[PDB]
Amino acid sequence: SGHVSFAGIDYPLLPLNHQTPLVFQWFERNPDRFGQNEIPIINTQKNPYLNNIINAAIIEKERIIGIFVDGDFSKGQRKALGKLEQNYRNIKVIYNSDLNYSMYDKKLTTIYLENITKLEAQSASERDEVLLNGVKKSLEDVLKNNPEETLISSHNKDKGHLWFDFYRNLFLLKGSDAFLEAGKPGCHHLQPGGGCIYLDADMLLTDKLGTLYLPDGIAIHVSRKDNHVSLENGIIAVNRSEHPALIKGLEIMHSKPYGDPYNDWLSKGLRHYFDGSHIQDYDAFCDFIEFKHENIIMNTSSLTASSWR
Ligand SMILES: CC(=O)N[C@H]1[C@@H](OP(=O)(O)OP(=O)(O)OC[C@H]2O[C@@H](n3ccc(=O)[nH]c3=O)[C@H](O)[C@@H]2O)O[C@H](CO)[C@@H](O)[C@@H]1O
Ligand SMILES: [Mn+2]
Ligand SMILES: [Mn+2]
Repeated sequence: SGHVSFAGIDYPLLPLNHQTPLVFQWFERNPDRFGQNEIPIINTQKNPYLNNIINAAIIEKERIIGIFVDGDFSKGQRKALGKLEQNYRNIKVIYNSDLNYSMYDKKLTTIYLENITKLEAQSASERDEVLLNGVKKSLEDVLKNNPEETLISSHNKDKGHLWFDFYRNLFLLKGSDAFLEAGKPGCHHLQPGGGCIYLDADMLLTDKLGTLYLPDGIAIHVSRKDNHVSLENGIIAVNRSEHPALIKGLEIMHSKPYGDPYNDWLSKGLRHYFDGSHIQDYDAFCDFIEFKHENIIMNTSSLTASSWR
């Protein structure tokens, strides 16, 4: 087929051709745990993530493979990453410090003040007074510690998995263009305003992916463990920059206090985008949105060990 229907609307199954880059991510909170000439990406027996990435680059020879990294890497470590790119010409190491996300950002005071106003406009007998008090306390904390804290500055390395989860969604907003904005060479055959296929480093390719067809050009991982189905992070495929489903999620992150990249940006953003009146089941949405591929063994860490839990 060439279209699918969901919540009463028809959506074309849009192509992500074999150009569309794959993107892995490695945000490293403690790069001093690697040798100062070692590639600072986990590569243990239980988490063989650099090998998995290399193995994907070998399989997907004709396609760019981005590694989206962050952390306080040594010069020697950056040179080891440069050497990886020499050894596998399709790998492009993108430093999160080389991208500008200011167009997506918002001050935490602003979010808190907007939520306080809205709550105080509601009657005392109507409103969520516990929330109102929680938000006023978050505001006090920010004003005391760092008044200029923003959504983005707040999702830093000190926040565990929130650091990489938040920045992953930001990178997906940029899409293919992030390769160009970070000054990566040999990325000029990427489509301008193009998309990418984000994969967790334990999503093992066993053979080429080829051309993908996704509804409205978007799809996400679903777990089926079991008998059980949920949206999951860990595969995010888009055919274009600023996918409106992801923009919708960002609007939720800008209006909610305590917005979560998984629960709010990704899950509610997508579901509110494709099924805003909530007329169809969640399991049906999972089926509609599911990234399916027979040449990926998905989430292999859950059969071994989590790299951060
Ligand atoms: C549910 C699922 O199928 N995958 C998610 C799961 O990972 P899970 O719990 O499955 O953990 P994994 O070991 O697969 O690591 C997932 C990914 O997180 C990133 N990573 C991990 C550790 C680290 O120090 N630095 C780093 O950047 C990497 O991109 C890695 O690929 O929870 C993570 C944290 O909410 C999400 O990010 C993953 O998308
Ligand atoms: Mn089903
Ligand atoms: Mn995993």
